Amino acid sequence: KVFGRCELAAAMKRHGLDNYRGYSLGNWVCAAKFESNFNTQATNRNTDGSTDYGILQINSRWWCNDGRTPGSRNLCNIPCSALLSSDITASVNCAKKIVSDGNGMNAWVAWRNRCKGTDVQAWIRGCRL
Ligand SMILES: [Cl-]
Ligand SMILES: [Cl-]
Ligand SMILES: [Cl-]
Ligand SMILES: [Cl-]
Ligand SMILES: [Cl-]
Ligand SMILES: [Cl-]
Ligand SMILES: [Cl-]
Ligand code: NA
Repeated sequence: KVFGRCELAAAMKRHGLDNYRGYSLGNWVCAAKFESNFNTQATNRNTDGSTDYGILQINSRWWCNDGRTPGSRNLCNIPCSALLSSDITASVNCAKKIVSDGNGMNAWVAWRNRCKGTDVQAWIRGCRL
């Protein structure tokens, strides 16, 4: 599924991400825009053989099982395919574990490089929330 901007902001708020670990909703929308262009089916292969999955490009090295990332963990206890659903629940529940891990949203390199310190409230401007 390709979300609209406000549609995704609403879905993320309904699943309890707004101000999760202190990160306002626009931070999560901005991260989704630059990780996936709001496409739940986005995948990207890394040089190390791990793969990033879904709207927040969650990596198989630590967070999900894809059966092709040797020596990896599955800390969200999900198949990586769950992260490609039209239903963002699994992506949201896993992102909550990642952002609690110690480095906050710096875990998302696109958020650090493209969202951090910017006017992220722009990403939810106009939305009925
Ligand atoms: Cl947009
Ligand atoms: Cl915001
Ligand atoms: Cl594996
Ligand atoms: Cl594990
Ligand atoms: Cl699995
Ligand atoms: Cl959803
Ligand atoms: Cl933090
Ligand atoms: Na894994």
